[PDB]
Amino acid sequence: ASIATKDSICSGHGGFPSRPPVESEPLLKVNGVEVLVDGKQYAQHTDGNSTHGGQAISTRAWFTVNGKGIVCVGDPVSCGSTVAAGDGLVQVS
Repeated sequence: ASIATKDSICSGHGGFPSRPPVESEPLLKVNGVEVLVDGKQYAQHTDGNSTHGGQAISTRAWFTVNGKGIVCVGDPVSCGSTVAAGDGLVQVS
């Protein structure tokens, strides 16, 4: 799974459009883009009826930096969306 960074836009869900994440970890930088970790929030999006946020949920909890699980491409979000893209430099399996 490709590593998801701070600029990795989301895939969106339902009537709520896509959005980028706003938080990251400075301790690890890949190609100058800091890494995305658990507990970090996506921007808000709305379907015109209600506003949804989003929190990443890692599926590779074995590998942690700063003691928190690392999020990659394909992991669902607390708002129902999913990771859409990642950097091909690093792959985790």
